[PDB]
Amino acid sequence: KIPPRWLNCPRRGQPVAGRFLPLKTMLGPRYDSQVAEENRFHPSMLSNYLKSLKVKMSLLVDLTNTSRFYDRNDIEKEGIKYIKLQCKGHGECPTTENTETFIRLCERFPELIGVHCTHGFNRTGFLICAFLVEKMDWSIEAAVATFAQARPPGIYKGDYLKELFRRYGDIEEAPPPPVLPDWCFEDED
Ligand SMILES: [Mg+2]
Repeated sequence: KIPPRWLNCPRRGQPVAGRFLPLKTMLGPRYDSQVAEENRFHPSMLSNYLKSLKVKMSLLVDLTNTSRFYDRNDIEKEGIKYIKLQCKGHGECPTTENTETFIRLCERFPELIGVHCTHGFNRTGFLICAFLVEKMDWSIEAAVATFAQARPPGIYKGDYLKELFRRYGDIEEAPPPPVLPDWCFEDED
C-alpha cells in the first residue's frame, strides 16, 4: 500500500544552502494502480525536471530503510550516485553515528544532493540541519528556520527539534513543533 499522507505532500522543497534538495520518496510504476496520474512521482519525473533546468544531482540519499518504493536503478542509470542510509528506527531521531555517516558521505560531493525519507520532513530535515551546523558553520537556529521555509512546515516532530538544540545550541531554546497545515490529515478516514 502507498504510504499515508503522501498523495498531498509536495514532491520537493526549495534547495537548502544551495546544496541539498529535500524530497518525499518517489514511488515507481509498481504503484500506478493506487496513484492517479496527477499525483505520480516516478524517479523519471525527478531526473526529467533536473534535465530541463540543466542541473545535475550528484547523489541521492535514501533515508527510508526500504526498497519497496522504487527501483534504485532508475536513479543510477542517470549517473546519479544512490545510497540507502539506514537510520535508527522506533521513531527515534537519527543517532550521532547516523549523522556522522551522512556527513562523511555528503562531504565527498555545482550539483545538488537529493535527500528523502518517506515524506521529506523529519529525518530529511534533521540530517540536512546537522550537516549545515557541523560542516558549513551555520547556527542551528538558522538551519531549522531555513529548512522550515524551504520545505514547509519543516521538521514537525518536537523531539527532533529538541535533540538538534541539545546537540548544537541550547535545549531550553528549542522551538515547539509548528502547527500543521490542513492538507496533512485529508486522508485520515
Ligand atoms: Mg521501469
